[PDB]
This record gives sequence, structure tokens and C-alpha cells, in this order.
Amino acid sequence: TENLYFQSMRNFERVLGKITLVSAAPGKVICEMKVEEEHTNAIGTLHGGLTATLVDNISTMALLCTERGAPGVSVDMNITYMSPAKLGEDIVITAHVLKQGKTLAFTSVDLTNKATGKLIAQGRHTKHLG
Amino acid sequence: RNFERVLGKITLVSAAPGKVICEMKVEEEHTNAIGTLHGGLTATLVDNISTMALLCTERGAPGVSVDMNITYMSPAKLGEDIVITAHVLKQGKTLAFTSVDLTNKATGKLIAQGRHTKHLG
Amino acid sequence: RNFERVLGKITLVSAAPGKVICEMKVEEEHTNAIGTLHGGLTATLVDNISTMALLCTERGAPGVSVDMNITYMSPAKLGEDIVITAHVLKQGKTLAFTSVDLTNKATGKLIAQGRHTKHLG
Amino acid sequence: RNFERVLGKITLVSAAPGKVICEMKVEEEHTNAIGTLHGGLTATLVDNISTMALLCTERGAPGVSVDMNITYMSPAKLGEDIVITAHVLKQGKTLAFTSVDLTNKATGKLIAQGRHTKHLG
Repeated sequence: TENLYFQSMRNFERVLGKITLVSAAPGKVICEMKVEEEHTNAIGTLHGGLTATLVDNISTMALLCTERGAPGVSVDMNITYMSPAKLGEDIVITAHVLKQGKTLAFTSVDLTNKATGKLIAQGRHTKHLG
Repeated sequence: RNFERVLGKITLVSAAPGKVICEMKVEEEHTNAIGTLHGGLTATLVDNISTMALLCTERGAPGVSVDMNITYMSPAKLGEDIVITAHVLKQGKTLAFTSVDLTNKATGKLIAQGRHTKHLG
Repeated sequence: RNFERVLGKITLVSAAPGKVICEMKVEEEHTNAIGTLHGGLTATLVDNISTMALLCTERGAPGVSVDMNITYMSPAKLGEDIVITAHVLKQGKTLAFTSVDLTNKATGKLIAQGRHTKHLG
Repeated sequence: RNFERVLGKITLVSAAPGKVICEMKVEEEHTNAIGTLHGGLTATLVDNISTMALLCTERGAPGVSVDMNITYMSPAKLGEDIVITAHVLKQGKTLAFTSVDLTNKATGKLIAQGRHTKHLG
């Protein structure tokens, strides 16, 4: 539903470009993006580092959608890469808040190929609140 | 043009077999909403410089990412000079394992450390 | 005899394509100094249940562990009944990837979540 | 009595600020079915020695595991002597960071590397 325009940003979050926010519920966010040149590596696949940026941004969004408003600072992120996404493809980014304590929040993120429903990558992301 | 453009301002200071050191000044385009080195760019740095260390080996094969983790220990503020140093830990016929430290150039203190497993060939 | 003796008390609930469920009661033998499920036993569980999940396919090849990560979200105390659920995320020719959730049997609440990559052949 | 019984055979070699060194000979007790160091024990060793390195600072606080990762690079065969070297990467206000390298004593080749984040109080 909502278009989001990170391209208007001047800091690093600008690398996401045009993403659409599909839904945002308590502790769950779904976004999509078409993979564009700006997102790719030389081989024309979603760049490992944009994947991480998505894991970082989209999980933060899910924590913004919590009863506590706080984005937190990263402590530990991990990502497993499973299949490539190609220039021109739509990916969907699904972030879940697994647990939110008073000091720590834990999130998970799947990127899936929208066409095949197959996971591109899964990230877990621990953040320190306050 | 593509995502590699975001590394444009890094300078490679040293490369040696299985080991590479780069430096970079943290500028606005590198920052998150709060003015420190974006976590996403730290992972890009981990990915690219680690890959550079692998390329700097006899078999100069870059591999494709399988597993990456990063632990964030201290923030790197806008205008700080960071040092990124990447080491090949082991390189097999199929799998290579690399580690990467990001340090604050002025203090010597770790910003973040990453390990990055890659699949070769 | 060997190290899997530590798994003597885990009950296998079901193995199915892409998913394995075990359960256990944490006894003293399973705990740390603070009387909660020892983090190393959790890691052992993840390693084990995910390898079991890999076997559930025609290529019932166990593979060698490459990278595991575990995030510990809440303690599993002594006397608690716990569920351990491996899912297979992807099984390729050379690499297989699995996720493992440890949950409280009573509440469903998440104790820990692991991901585990293995190198097949 | 509890899970640490499995570390009965580790020897403490030295405990210095920021660095603990331990050793063990890997016995059948410690192996998997392939007769190599069990990946679950390896993870136990990371969790435990890393905690030791913490416990040997002015704040002798063990903390609770938050995130742990391990990458396995070579097997430690039965009858091999191995070294577990934990390093304190940072001790902050509520979060402490540790690294752990398992090596072959004779050759010094990396068996496995872990990082471990613990939460203090």
C-alpha cells in the first residue's frame, strides 16, 4: 500500500531506494522492492550488503511498530544467504520481533523471491534499547 | 551506478596475501538516522574487504556469501576515520572463512567485528 | 559413551519432510550453575535436531557443520518442559541450511532460536 | 552433577587480563559418531571459556548469553591436543563481548572460532 521513498534521503538509508510498505502490524512488517541497478552487484544480483541494510532497516521498522517506540542500536546481526535475487525481480522483506525485553529486542527477517516464494536470505538482529 | 558505488570513498592502504587493510572517513552518506556508521554499510565493508583478502590469495577467487555475522561494539561517528582490516582465516577447496575488524583509527578500539563464510567456485 | 550421551533424555516427537520436533524436561544434568538450560546444551540440541531434519530427505546426508548462531531470548529453568523444532530452510547440492526454535511447551514462548549451515559431501 | 561435568577434562593453562587459555585432549567422551570433537562440545567450550575470561576482570560478572556464533574450519580428531583461547573484545556497561579460537596445539591451525555476547545485570 504505502510507497516509501528512501532515495530522497541523504544518509546511508538512501540505498534502499523505492520500497513499498505492504503491511505493518504489531511486531511484524512486510515490505517489497523491485531490484534495480542501484541495488545490485556487478553480476546483477541483489548485493549481499543491500540485503544486510534491508535486514537492519526493516527489522528496525518492526520495532518502531511496537508499543514501545524504540529503534535500538545494533549489537549482533547475522545473515544466511540461500538463493540469489536478480535485477528486475520483486523481493519481499518480512520482519518479525521475536522478543522484546526491557534492555534487548530480537528480530528475524526473511527476504523471499515474490514470484517463487523462495527464501533469498534470513537475518537475525539483536538490538539494545535505551 | 550499482551498489558498489557506496564504497567509492574507501582507500586501500595495504593488501598482502590473505590480508587487506582499508581506511575511510565516515561522511554523511555513510551514516544512519543518528549520525553513526550505518550497520548496513559496516556489513557491506565486511563483505567487500573480506572478499578483497580472498582475492589477494594465490587462488584469487572471490566466492559467494553463505554466512555473515557482525557484532557491534562501539559507534563510529560522522567525521571519524575508521580502519577496516580483513584476514583470511582458512581457505579450502570449497569454503573460505574470513574475519574483519573495524577499528577507530584514533583510538585503536573496535567498532565492530565480523566473520564471513563464502562458497568458492 | 561419546558426546551424544548428553542427549539421552530428549524425546523424538515426529520427523517429517523439512521438520523435526523433539521435546525434553530440563533436569539438573542439563543445567548451568544458575539452574537454567546450559547454553552449550542448547547449541548441542540445535546441532542435533537440525542434522535430524536433514536426514528426513531422500538425500539423508547429515553433512558437516560450517556455521551456527544461536540467540538466547529467555531462560529455560530446571523442571521446565521444552520443545525443540528444526525446520529445513534450503537443501542444495553442497550446502544445507536449517533453523531451530526452542520453545516452552506450556506457553509456546521462545527460549532460543538457532540457524545452522552444513556442508553436504 | 550439571552440564559442566562435560568440561571435567579441560585444563586451565593461564588466566590473564582480557585472555584465558585452556587445553584438552579430545577423548571418545568428547567426540561425535565420526570420531571428531563434537560441535556441541565446541560450543560448550566457547560459552564456558568466554565466561571465564569475563569472570577474570574487576567486575567478575559472568553475564547471560545473548548471541553466540561459531564457525567450524577443521575437525579436531580423537587423540588430538587442542587449545581454547578466549579474548575479551570489550566490556561495556551492560554488554560484554568475547571471542574464542580453538586451535591444534601441535600445528596451531584453527579448528573453530566463536564470538559470544553476554548481558551483564
